[PDB]
Amino acid sequence: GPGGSPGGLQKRHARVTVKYDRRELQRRLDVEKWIDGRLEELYRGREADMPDEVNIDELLELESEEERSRKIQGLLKSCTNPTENFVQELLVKLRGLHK
Repeated sequence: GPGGSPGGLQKRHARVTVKYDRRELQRRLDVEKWIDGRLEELYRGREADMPDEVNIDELLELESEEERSRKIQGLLKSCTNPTENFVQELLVKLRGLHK
């Protein structure tokens, strides 16, 4: 399809965020906070901070859901610099809706 694969954002966002649609209370304010700050100092115009999608253990609730951060870490370590803050700020921002 000419425009059936892509949707709202053209896969050109911070990292595996893709706007985790979960709640519109106070989780979106945090998104713009660390998503733009890091991108401003990571890839202001390199289109590399964006991998492709996101981990699944965050919802699978497997016995070792903690692997969700380690997976996205190396998955982005090739592009986004190694920073537990970015990995944690994401999985922690959705600590009220997702796990």
